[PDB]
Amino acid sequence: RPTFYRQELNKTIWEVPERYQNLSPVGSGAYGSVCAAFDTKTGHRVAVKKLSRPFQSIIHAKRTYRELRLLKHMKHENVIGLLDVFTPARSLEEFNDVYLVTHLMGADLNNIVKCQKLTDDHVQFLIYQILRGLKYIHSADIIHRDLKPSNLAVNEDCELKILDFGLYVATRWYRAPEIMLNWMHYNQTVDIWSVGCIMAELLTGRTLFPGTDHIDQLKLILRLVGTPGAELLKKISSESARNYIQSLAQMPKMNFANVFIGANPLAVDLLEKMLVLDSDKRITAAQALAHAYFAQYHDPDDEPVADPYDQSFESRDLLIDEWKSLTYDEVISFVPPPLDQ
Ligand SMILES: CC[C@H](C)NC(=O)[C@H](CCC1CCCCC1)NC(=O)c1ccc(CNC(=O)c2cnn(-c3ccccc3)c2N)cc1
Repeated sequence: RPTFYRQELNKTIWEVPERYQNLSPVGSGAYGSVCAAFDTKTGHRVAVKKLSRPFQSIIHAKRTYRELRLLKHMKHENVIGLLDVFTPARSLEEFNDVYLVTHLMGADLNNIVKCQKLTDDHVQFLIYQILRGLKYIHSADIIHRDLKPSNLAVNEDCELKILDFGLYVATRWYRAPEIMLNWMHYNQTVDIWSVGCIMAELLTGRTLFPGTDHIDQLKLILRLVGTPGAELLKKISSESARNYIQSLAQMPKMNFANVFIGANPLAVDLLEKMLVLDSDKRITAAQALAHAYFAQYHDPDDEPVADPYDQSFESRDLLIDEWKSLTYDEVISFVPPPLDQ
């Protein structure tokens, strides 16, 4: 066990190993309660997040467990990973705080489309890395669900990582129509819809579907992709949804070349394959990586899948102290990653 030290920051108590020095709050609450720090073990900048009230209820306790499990699992260049997890408690009885250490990333993509007017080459590379990280998450049967520009972080070298900072830019604007309305018939390709919205915004500098609510959101969507045909109506089990959709005045699918005018036609084509209404026909991450738009970057020998992830906990109903103990176990069993770089 290392030696900890204590300080107070922006109305919060922080007790951390001496290893971590020069804590400095970042993002004014936008990221959580998170400090930039200096890691004396590596000489690298890192980010340290202290979870807020991790075991206050059964639901917080379970979220805490889930976040820890997911973070310990992710080992891929384009997915956030865990450098360290610690608590100052010496025993389960004392266990009340969880700190998570990750790389400190440079900026989000909201703060890069909001700034730059992105080049086609930069778009290729950024979307390539999203898709590469998604192939990996998807292969472990993990669905992101909340993909949007503020959940993507990039460095000065344009190396990208997928993350989720949790609860300016609304989730609904990137959310797949099938998990907007009903929530039964969806797959991993809800994330691909989101990548299509993101890519469009990087190309044009404009939120593709900036709806004010779920109804307005759907309307903006149908204007581009057209109202569902009879083949897709057949697969809608929600009576109210089906009534709603068929109640609307029918709209043609737009030709995306007439919308994304002047874009690389390989970009346009890929967008037609991502932004399809029927989730059974939407391109997967794995398929999209092989799309000719990523010719400069695709390497089918360097797009790894994940080890399987034991998600069985998600269907369990346990007490706070049980979720707590399980999280304690995962803290104790943590093996830090290899440092060499
Ligand atoms: C919404 C639920 C909870 C809250 N989510 C999770 O469970 C996931 C892990 C799960 C995983 C994430 C990616 C794939 C999908 C699932 N959890 C994290 O992703 C997660 C966990 C911990 C952190 C800690 N790091 C930072 O805060 C950080 C890093 N870079 N910067 C930085 C700084 C300036 C400019 C730009 C960036 C930060 N502020 C960061 C993300």
